[PDB]
Amino acid sequence: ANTFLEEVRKGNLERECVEETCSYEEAFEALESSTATDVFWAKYTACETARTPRDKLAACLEGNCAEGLGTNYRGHVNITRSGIECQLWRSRYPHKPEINCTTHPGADLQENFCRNPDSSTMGPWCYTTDPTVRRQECSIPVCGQDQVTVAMTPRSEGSSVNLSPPLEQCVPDRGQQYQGRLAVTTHGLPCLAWASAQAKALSKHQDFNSAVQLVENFCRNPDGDEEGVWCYVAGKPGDFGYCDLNYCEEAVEEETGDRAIEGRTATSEYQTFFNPRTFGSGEADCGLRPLFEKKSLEDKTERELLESYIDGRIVEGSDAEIGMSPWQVMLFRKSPQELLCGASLISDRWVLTAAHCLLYPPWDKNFTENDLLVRIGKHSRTRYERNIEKISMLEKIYIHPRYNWRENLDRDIALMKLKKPVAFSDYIHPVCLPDRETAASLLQAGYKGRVTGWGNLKETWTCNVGKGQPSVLQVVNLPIVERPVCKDSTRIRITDNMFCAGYKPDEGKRGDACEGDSGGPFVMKSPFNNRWYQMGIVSWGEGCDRDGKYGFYTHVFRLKKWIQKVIDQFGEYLE
Ligand SMILES: *[C@@H]1O[C@H](CO)[C@@H](O[C@@H]2O[C@H](CO)[C@@H](O)[C@H](O)[C@@H]2O)[C@H](O)[C@H]1NC(C)=O
Ligand SMILES: *[C@@H]1O[C@H](CO)[C@@H](O)[C@H](O)[C@H]1NC(C)=O
Ligand SMILES: [Mg+2]
Ligand SMILES: [Mg+2]
Ligand SMILES: [Mg+2]
Ligand SMILES: [Mg+2]
Ligand SMILES: [Mg+2]
Ligand SMILES: [Mg+2]
Repeated sequence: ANTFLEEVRKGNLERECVEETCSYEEAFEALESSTATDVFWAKYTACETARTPRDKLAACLEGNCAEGLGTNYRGHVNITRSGIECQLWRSRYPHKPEINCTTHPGADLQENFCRNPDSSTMGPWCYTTDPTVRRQECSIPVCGQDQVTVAMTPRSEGSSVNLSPPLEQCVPDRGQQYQGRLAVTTHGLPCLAWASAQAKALSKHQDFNSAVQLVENFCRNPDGDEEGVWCYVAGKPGDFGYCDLNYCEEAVEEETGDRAIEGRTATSEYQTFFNPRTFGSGEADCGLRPLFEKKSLEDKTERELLESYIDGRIVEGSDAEIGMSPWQVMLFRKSPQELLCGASLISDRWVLTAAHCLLYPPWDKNFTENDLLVRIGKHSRTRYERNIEKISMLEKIYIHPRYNWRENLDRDIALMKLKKPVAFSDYIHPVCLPDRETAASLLQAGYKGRVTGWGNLKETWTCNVGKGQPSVLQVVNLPIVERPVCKDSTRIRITDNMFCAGYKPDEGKRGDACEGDSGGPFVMKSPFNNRWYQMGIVSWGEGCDRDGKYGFYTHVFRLKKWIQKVIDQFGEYLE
């Protein structure tokens, strides 16, 4: 095609095993090729149920139809039978495919269509972008005949005569101002009674600014938590539960209601709000790096932190600076070894990463407490540094109620505890804490964000050829992205418990709007008080897989009181 000699051969061949029959050695005569020989075979025997006529045959090997089943089919359709888009033929989000990128070159499993290189027990399928379902078949005509192999299902969103119909109007103040009768939660669980047998005798040393009455057995929020209401449950002695419900669009960026200059004069001012014996340390002393904040030493990228400094360019992966986040933490598997996820640090005894990292069945995984291990304050991922870095075990799997992997990583969050605690050092030092009221005032002004890692985020999700992971950590700053802007980027609907965070992107590239460690850190530094206030965990983003999208990481500002409760509960399973 397109020329003389590559064309020339075409004619000879339209006639050989098409209308007549042919062979290996017959093919190997007029062919003049070694490997190309088998480009044929895939589609040929795929169309086993038609040797003659060429008329009926026509569509099969052209590759826009299903003969019998459709191993001839290489055709191009974005979607599957129902509606929610197919997955690519290499990226592993949401469900991991069993067929990874190296295995089948026969079908040439690239792009995002529907394939069947392997003997399906129903028909030609592709993986979905919905988590509820792993794979499904798709709807193509017969080869040389008009007949869809499978039916469609549309699925839709209505209003005042399709749904039921409902229309509420929202709950203000994030759970305080509510009096309701509900007793159903996320998994499908109940409440327990506030003045019966187990909702008074342990309400012992806690902040009860009690305006609302103690009524019966519903979900409430009298403390003043900024998430919402919750009530109690029971099992292998453990958790309570936030009752799942629709809320307002009360964002933290610019709350409406009634270039600037620099300041410093202060060394620690904060709200001592947490219980240092069972909870322990990390509350006052945090985010004041041993090698930087304390000496008043900067790093290369503090000078540049403003939104309007040099009016927008793109930045590359930099071989990063030593010990400048001594709160960095790894994650691995027992027998055998395996690099799993990224994380983040706060105290001598408490820990964090993003909740995807274990309880996600599509990769077959109830890896309970003891499948696991950690290494801390590291640098050269290829090496071990023994002294500077250290080793401690992890405790138990504390489930956050609102985490929904089946849905769409909505509240991608949980908690754990260190087994043996750890000491404060040059190489070892935690990061600091902004509440809602801190978080809000911060983000109106023009400043930047930061994430780091060994490209473990960049690693885990796709195949990604050539670009081998950096054994040293990677660093680079990032800008803010407005809420008026971010929406129309993607047509799939968006949440206010996550955020857009990436550069102004380009056409022909994968991009670095997606870096660091998965479950890794989304950190910052205060000009108020010189502390290091974090504002997210490094979770998945469209930018990783989907070209020309943004670096995407999780919110933090709401749940001040979730763990305020937990810290007294830690001690109750002891001895
Ligand atoms: C399949 O998904 C494609 C992504 O590779 C989409 O391609 C884009 O489509 C827009 C128009 O909607 C173009 O302007 C843009 O240049 C790009 O090609 C596309 O929506 C979709 N294709 C089909 C056939 O549905
Ligand atoms: C994992 O399996 C164990 C026993 O096989 C079970 O008791 C436990 O409930 C599971 N994990 C979680 C978090 O439910
Ligand atoms: Mg012919
Ligand atoms: Mg011969
Ligand atoms: Mg021959
Ligand atoms: Mg011949
Ligand atoms: Mg011949
Ligand atoms: Mg020839």
